[PDB]
Amino acid sequence: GPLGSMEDFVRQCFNPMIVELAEKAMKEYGEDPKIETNKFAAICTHLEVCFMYSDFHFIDERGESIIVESGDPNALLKHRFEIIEGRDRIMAWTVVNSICNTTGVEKPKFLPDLYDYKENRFIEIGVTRREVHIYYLEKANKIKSEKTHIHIFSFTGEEMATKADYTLDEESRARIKTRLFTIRQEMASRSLWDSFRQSE
Ligand SMILES: O=c1[nH]c2cc(-c3ccc(F)cc3)ccc2cc1O
Ligand SMILES: [Mn+2]
Ligand SMILES: [Mn+2]
Repeated sequence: GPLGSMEDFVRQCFNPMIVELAEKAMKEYGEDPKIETNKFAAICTHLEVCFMYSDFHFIDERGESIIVESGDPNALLKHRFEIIEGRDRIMAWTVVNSICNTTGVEKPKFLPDLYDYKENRFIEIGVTRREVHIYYLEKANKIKSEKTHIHIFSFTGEEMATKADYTLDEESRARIKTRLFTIRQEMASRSLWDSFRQSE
């Protein structure tokens, strides 16, 4: 039917915290969310995936990996992931250096998205409107010598991850995929999707 505004969609369908972090990210790099609107939506989408990836995952009081969906994360539990994406450059490198100097893991060349304290590795999260294998390769090309694990989601439910190691259980990955499908369906109802797919 009528064509919506991608700005309206972003502000309506993403949490304000996410929108704000994305606006700040874009300003930091000199890009205007009112102009690069498809990019704004992609940035919000990727941030949300990063948050959803780490949601509910802890390392227990005996120090192994568990899921707690209660809003009461009893205080002896360690969050399983450190989130790097969404931080400004200075803070992001501060966090990365701290992890590296601590855990002994090697320092990445570019900022990754997450650190996994269970698997003891950085993770790069991809979100793509294209074939996952193509985007996997591109990401890998920048990471090169790689201790950094890559995990790619598409909007159609396909995934590709380093060494066929998917890190998370099926239910967690299913939440992310359901959210991506919902984003695509909603863009489509506002006639925003075609343009957004093509602009990656
Ligand atoms: O980890 C990722 N980070 C990204 C960051 C951007 C980005 C591009 C321009 C900006 F002004 C701000 C952010 C665009 C795309 C990505 C894709 C990623 O996987
Ligand atoms: Mn990133
Ligand atoms: Mn990423």
